[PDB]
Amino acid sequence: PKSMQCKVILLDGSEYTCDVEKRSRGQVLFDKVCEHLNLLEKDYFGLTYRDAENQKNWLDPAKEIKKQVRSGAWHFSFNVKFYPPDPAQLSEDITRYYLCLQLRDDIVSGRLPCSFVTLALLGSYTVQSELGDYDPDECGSDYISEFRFAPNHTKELEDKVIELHKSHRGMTPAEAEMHFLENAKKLSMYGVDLHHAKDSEGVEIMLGVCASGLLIYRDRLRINRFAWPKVLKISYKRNNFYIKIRPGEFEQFESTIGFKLPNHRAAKRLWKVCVEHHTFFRLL
Ligand SMILES: Cc1ccc(CS(N)(=O)=O)cc1F
Repeated sequence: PKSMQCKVILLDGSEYTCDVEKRSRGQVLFDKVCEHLNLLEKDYFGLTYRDAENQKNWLDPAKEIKKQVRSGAWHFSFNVKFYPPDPAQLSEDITRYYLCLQLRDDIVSGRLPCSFVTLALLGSYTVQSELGDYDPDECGSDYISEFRFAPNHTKELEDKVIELHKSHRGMTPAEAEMHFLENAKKLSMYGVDLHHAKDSEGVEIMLGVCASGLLIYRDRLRINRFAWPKVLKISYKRNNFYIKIRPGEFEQFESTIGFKLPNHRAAKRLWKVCVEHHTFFRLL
């Protein structure tokens, strides 16, 4: 049996290395990573890899790893795939912990936009979880945390994290993580996967995929929302992605909305994440 070495970037930034038989399906590697992480609520999560364009792709657990990575390195990341709309309802604290680590990267990266006060509040719960009770000894008027909290760090943000951290005395890591999630879950881009596209007139839009449905972000005043029940059918053809929407009270037949993606691969990727999130929705 010939085995391929796999390297997985974990959500704490560390690297897990293991071997799988070269013809292994994704699920084999994923099971090894989740056992390493002591994770039981596995189906919220998945592995990604980067292709030659350095675009992220979900490793399909049902398909051979080699038919997905193809010419690329067997290098993966462990990530949240399905963001729980209600993290309080997860059965295990360790699940909420990994979701916190993913969200911290969502924030620092700018994928999850956040007001100054939300950045500071989330940062304060992370510090409480990571270091425990506020200690003046390792925090002078000039203090700067090791923790990355935001896409752009300022002294004013560091000071506000410390002010809020003082208020959390006696909070355990599980409690601070639950508070972090109660706040993060409310953010307008929580669990939203954004895809670049053009509408049928060639105007640049963003399509967002999430547990509740599909968003068409046209401009700040114009954001079309289609809850999953309103979506009859999804499809891709060449560089085009189509959604069929149930007729409204003033409609006789369904409507079709068409979108132009950059390339055939970007259309197929969008279709697959839509199908997957639609199934997640049907499980809620
Ligand atoms: C798709 C999907 C199914 C089930 C669960 C719950 S679990 N098995 O992780 O505890 C999460 C999911 F995201």
